[PDB]
Amino acid sequence: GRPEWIWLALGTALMGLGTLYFLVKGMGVSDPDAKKFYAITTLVPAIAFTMYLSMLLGYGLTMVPFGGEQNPIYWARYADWLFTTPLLLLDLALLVDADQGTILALVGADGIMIGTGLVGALTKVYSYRFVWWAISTAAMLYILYVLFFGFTSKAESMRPEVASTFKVLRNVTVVLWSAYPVVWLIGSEGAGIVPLNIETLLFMVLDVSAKVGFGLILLRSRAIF
Amino acid sequence: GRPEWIWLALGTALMGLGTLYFLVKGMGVSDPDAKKFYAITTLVPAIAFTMYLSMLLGYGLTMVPFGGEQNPIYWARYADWLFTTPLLLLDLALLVDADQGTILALVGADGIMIGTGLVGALTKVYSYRFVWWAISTAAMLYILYVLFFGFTSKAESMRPEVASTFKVLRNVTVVLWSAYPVVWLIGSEGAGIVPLNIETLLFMVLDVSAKVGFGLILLRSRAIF
Amino acid sequence: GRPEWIWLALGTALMGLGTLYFLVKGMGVSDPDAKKFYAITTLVPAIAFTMYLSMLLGYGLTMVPFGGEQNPIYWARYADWLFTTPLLLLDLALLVDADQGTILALVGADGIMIGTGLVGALTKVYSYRFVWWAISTAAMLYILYVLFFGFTSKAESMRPEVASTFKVLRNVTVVLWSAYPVVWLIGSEGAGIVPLNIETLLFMVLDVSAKVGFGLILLRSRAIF
Ligand SMILES: *C\C=C(C)/C=C/C=C(C)/C=C/C1=C(C)CCCC1(C)C
Ligand SMILES: *C\C=C(C)/C=C/C=C(C)/C=C/C1=C(C)CCCC1(C)C
Ligand SMILES: *C\C=C(C)/C=C/C=C(C)/C=C/C1=C(C)CCCC1(C)C
Repeated sequence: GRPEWIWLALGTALMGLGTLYFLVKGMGVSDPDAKKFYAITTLVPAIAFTMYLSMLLGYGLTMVPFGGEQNPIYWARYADWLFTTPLLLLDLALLVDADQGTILALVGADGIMIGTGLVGALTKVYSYRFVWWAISTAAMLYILYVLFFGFTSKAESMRPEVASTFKVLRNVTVVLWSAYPVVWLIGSEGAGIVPLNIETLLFMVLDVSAKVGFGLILLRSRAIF
Repeated sequence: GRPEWIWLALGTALMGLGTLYFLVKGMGVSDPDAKKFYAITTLVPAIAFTMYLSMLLGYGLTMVPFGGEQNPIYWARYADWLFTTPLLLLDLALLVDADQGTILALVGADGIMIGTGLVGALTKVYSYRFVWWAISTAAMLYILYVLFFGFTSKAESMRPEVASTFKVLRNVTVVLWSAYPVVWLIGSEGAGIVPLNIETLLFMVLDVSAKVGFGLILLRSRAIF
Repeated sequence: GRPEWIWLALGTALMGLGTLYFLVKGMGVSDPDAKKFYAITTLVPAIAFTMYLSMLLGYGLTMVPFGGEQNPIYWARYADWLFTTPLLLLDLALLVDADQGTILALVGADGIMIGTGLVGALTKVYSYRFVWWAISTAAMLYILYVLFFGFTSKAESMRPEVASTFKVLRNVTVVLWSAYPVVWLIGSEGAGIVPLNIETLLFMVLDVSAKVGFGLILLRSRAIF
């Protein structure tokens, strides 16, 4: 890895600045609900920072042999999404006021979506790498389903400021989230159609949007109170 | 690994079907307690599926050198039991209505039972592999103890449908769970007395029973409401 | 690793005895709050035991090449602190009666402090190992901050036996905790100024104090009721 260094260093900067902003922002917050939202939201980019730094400094990169090649796989991406997506799922669940049962379904389904997708990236048998991608995406579909059809109805029985803020975020996650299994598939980890430099650029845009952008939408609203 | 492939492929099928059944089953459930039970219970085999698939497709298998040999160790078994046994512990705890303190003891003890048992499997010094087995089983004994003597009394102060369903499950876990440290010890991971093909068959029967069977007993009862 | 074996074997003994004491001690406890305190507190050394044993028996030791050398890094230390420090953070939070938001901040910050510090230990580029140490310590400072200025005020609105016991423990963690990034820096994992034998002795004293000592202070008080 070298050409994409710029993308990784750029993602390390943004996530870093993204954490600083939220920390400084939530400093004056007294409301225990809002205070929880800033807690969950600030932690997402903080983790993303460390994981992006590990990729830039070289750590988060590995080499997996599939096909007639040793392929550079950035695993820190999976280590990032493992703790990051569940927290993003909690923001949405606190907002909408979800059941302890549905949250456990989602966190349980999310862990499977990431780990299973990680197994795909490390799989040395090219073909197989696609089975796990299939299992990983099936689980994402299940998540975006209850997040769209379950949470929405759940947000409707709440204050309009909350109801709407959720609508924005709902669309934002459904659209962003479903980009990963598409970027992955065409990127170097799957059916190579796009080079690593681009794949890395693409994931960099989704990560910043999903982690920092989502945070802005949410934290800068009154829906968190 | 090859001869046992049939056992792994059979366990991948059952766990897979086991997840589909519970998902489709709990679909009509409205009760937030039952809905939590289906949440916890459905997730157990789902994880088991992925872990069993990883073993079949080759991933979940490693080679550990102990003795005058490089020994095939299926680690995905430990990765499975790590998230699976705590969830099974939560089903029993929700049912019986346990204290947040005892649950933390059990989950804390369970994590130690699996990780410690994993350390045993990966230990390159043959002798040592038995110390960890001893520490892993001591922790299982501690778990089956409060699960038998602590939870039972706890179930007694509840509706008889719940009290009884717990009794069934209680026996089912105490008996099933204590089979693992026995199968392990005689299997290839320990004092080789049984071949890998059998060890794998045995764990396959315990896993299906513990994950799917237990689920059936529980989900098909009214005790979950 | 060999000369320090005595330190590791001594830490394995103490942690082991430390677990036995608390188990036997909390056996008569009926109070659900105290029962939670013994639950959280007993589990800290139990984990520490297994991790210290893994280091003695050889498992928890790795070799990382940085500089003109292959350096012996005991990673089981990080695997220990990963589950151990969050639990110690929960003791303090239950005692003081903290918000679910602040606890998530602390556990989230703590995980980053350990993992980030682990990345440092495994980093093959000598220089970099210091960036992660910096990120790991920044996160510890953030933790000792709210643990000192946030929790204290929180303890003040409680029974004096609790208020005071917290004061003792507060100082004990702030002082002990800030010794690790200092021992690390001068030890073999960082700017080698002290040999492994000493580094290991030092961490052995902090671990016993933080895990067992802290437990004694806390469990032998009435503040846990
Ligand atoms: C960092 C924030 C978010 C929302 C990241 C989400 C990541 C995913 C939803 C990943 C999805 C994947 C799928 C569906 C299948 C292939 C493997 C992936 C992990 C890339
Ligand atoms: C998947 C469901 C269950 C109930 C699996 C449980 C697994 C165990 C109880 C494992 C026990 C072990 C012991 C006691 C000691 C050796 C190592 C094992 C992990 C096999
Ligand atoms: C086992 C109990 C405690 C309190 C252990 C705590 C460990 C730390 C606070 C570690 C701190 C580190 C820092 C701050 C930076 C370098 C890496 C360390 C993990 C050693």
